[PDB]
Amino acid sequence: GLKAAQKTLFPLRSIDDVVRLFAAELGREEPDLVLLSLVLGFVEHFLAVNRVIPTNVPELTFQPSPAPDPPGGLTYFPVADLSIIAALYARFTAQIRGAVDLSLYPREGGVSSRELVKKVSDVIWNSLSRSYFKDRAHIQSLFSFITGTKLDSSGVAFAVVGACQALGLRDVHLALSEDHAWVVFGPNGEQTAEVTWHGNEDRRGQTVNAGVAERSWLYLKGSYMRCDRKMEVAFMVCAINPSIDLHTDSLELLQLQQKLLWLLYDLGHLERYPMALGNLADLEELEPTPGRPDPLTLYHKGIASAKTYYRDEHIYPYMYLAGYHCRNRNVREALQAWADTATVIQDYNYCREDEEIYKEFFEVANDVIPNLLKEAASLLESALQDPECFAHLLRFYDGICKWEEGSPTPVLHVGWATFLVQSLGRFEGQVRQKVRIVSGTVAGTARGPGPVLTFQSEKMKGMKELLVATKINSSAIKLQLTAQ
Ligand SMILES: CCN(C(=O)c1cc(F)ccc1Oc1nncnc1N1CCC2(C1)CN([C@H](CCCN(C)CCOC)C(C)C)C2)C(C)C
Ligand code: NA
Repeated sequence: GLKAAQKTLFPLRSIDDVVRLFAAELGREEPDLVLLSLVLGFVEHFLAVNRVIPTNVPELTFQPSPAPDPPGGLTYFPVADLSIIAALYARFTAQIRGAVDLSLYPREGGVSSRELVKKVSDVIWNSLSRSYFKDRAHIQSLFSFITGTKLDSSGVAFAVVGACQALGLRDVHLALSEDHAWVVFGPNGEQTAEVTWHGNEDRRGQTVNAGVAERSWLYLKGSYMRCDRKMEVAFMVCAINPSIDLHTDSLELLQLQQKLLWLLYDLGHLERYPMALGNLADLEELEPTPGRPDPLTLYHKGIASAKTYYRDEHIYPYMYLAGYHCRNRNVREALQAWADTATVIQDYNYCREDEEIYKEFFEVANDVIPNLLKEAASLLESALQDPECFAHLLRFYDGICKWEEGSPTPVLHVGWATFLVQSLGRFEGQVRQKVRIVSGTVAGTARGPGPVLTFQSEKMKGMKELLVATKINSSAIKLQLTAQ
């Protein structure tokens, strides 16, 4: 049951028609997330999941339009009928409102009870069909939910907040960290309740307090994102996955996203959203929008956003930057940024379901850095002659030992140790000996009338003068890395 203001915006014959729809909804008081998420789901289906166009199907129709050179020729965008999307929309509303009874739960001064929210979660929980033995992609949107009843972990949380909007509940909102989503609610908006899975132990109906308390990356020591309705649109925008298969991405779904991120950027709703500022910078690198800022400019906004709004406890802000440096073959600035990545992670404790960030750290230490160094060593006969890199490298390994400290699980093992020695070896003994490790002479500075380094970790302190030697001790370091 949409408004006539919404209905006249259709049909969506192009990306610009979608971008237009999204702009109009942002200007309204409560943006219709259900509508918007369906539109993203619809278009993505044809643009990525099932590109083949049917024969004897009057319901659907496509719009020809020139494609850019070198490719040239035309491209056929799926025209969103109002008749199609109106039906889908009304099924969801009828499903949710048919499933629940709002007049039972007396929201005394608009107070949605924890009782009430657990029901809405359970309505989404009982109707879904989970892809267990396969990792299905493109199962994020309410299109996927209404059509196939398949949703990824994060999409379940989003689906609840959709239903909460479908029942007029303004106070229920999507919470998320860098790799997990739940719901945030209350009068002052400080309740937490799990509404999904992660990878595992099924725990819905609980607060996220124990997660915060144990200093795990998945919950960010409390410094996670609380979304207003406008930020929830930026999430569904970010959830667009253009990949047809492993190595190919759809150009239309790129442009669609890249355009839609800029719109939000202008309206100001990427201000408290670091990961979105990185994704737009990643897109700018691939295809730079004409008359717009640079990736670096956009990456540094995401860093400051995390520093100001999120207590400088986010990790990906720095990794976004180092990757750009890495793909540009600027070896000094990349390690520097990976050392800054270590600065944040040192003050965590590695718990079991912080799986995703380990994988990223592992790849830097054991694939990307040695790749860059193998390039650098071949390029030499320089960043290897430049002693500033080795100070950054040691501080990157420093934070991972410190990360590991205070955990129930070990981080480092023999597999890691090989590449440390390989990377250590890439710098000459003349270069590495110049670095000075000190405790500190005097604290502070005052207004009156070689390069320094400092380890926080026990392990790097344990091998202080082993790292600085003339000839490398490959056997001894491997052992001293691992400990109880
Ligand atoms: C990406 C899907 N997604 C989640 O995985 C997710 C789901 C949740 F529940 C919570 C958070 C979540 O993470 C993100 N939340 N908001 C925005 N983006 C998220 N992504 C997570 C992975 C991501 C962004 C990309 N990662 C970076 C790599 C970028 C590499 N690029 C593409 C290369 C460019 O080369 C030209 C970092 C490793 C640096 C961070 C959300 C959007 C539904
Ligand atoms: Na630690």
